[PDB]
Amino acid sequence: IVGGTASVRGEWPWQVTLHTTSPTQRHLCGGSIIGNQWILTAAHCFYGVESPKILRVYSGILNQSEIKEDTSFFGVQEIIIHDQYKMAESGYDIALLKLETTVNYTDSQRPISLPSKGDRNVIYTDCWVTGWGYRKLRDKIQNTLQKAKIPLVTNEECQKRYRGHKITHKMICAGYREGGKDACKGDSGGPLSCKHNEVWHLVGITSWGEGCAQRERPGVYTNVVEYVDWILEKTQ
Ligand SMILES: O=C(O)Cc1ccc(NC(=O)[C@H](Cc2ccccc2)NC(=O)CCc2cc(Cl)ccc2-n2cnnn2)cc1
Repeated sequence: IVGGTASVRGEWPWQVTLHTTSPTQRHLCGGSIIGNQWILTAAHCFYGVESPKILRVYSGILNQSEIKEDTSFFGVQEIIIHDQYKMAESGYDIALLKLETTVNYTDSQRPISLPSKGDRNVIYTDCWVTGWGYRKLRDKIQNTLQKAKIPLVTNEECQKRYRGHKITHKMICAGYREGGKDACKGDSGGPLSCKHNEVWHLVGITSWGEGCAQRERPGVYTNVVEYVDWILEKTQ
């Protein structure tokens, strides 16, 4: 996250750090807890990933440095990628991880609700991107989960910013006209979380964008409400 501030323990308890262990252990992507055995993440995250056997899901982490040889983690039983996924920029950048066991929800690991049936109308004015990514292009993965408030922009404005890409209704765009705050390298797969009526909804998944927090170039996020039937199909 560029222009972001450190978060506190328990603040974004649906957030996960997904690690690879091949050829060495490191943060791969962010993720959101949506069910006791279910993580929602980005499809492009598994580009180099031979099978679910090398993946670890770490819940309840503020700082990446807490993850020791004995920090418990969740195994991944399955990686379900949307069947129309090709590259992130052309959409369908959505995947589910089935954990090998159920999450017991605590103050440090909770589910985030999907956008509600009946709220397709809603204008979300309180949206936040979280993660452990670079604070600029060319940087490193950050130790403390970061947070940053970012405004949604219309799909019409976003298309005018990316005239070389097809910006469709299954994408949602977020960023400041001036730049400054946005997701960056290492934040993909994580949530764009919006509070509506004091309930937090998983409105987008960090996907792609041109540069990190440049002016007139919003972040592009998988539009979660357009995939709720796909998620429910796969998670029932
Ligand atoms: O190895 C390391 O140093 C740590 C390390 C760990 C993860 C990553 N991740 C990435 O490069 C992934 C795309 C990607 C994910 C997984 C596999 C391949 C590509 N991209 C992102 O996370 C941010 C994408 C992104 C999303 C949004 Cl909404 C806006 C801007 C951007 N960026 C534009 N230029 N850079 N970022 C980078 C470095």
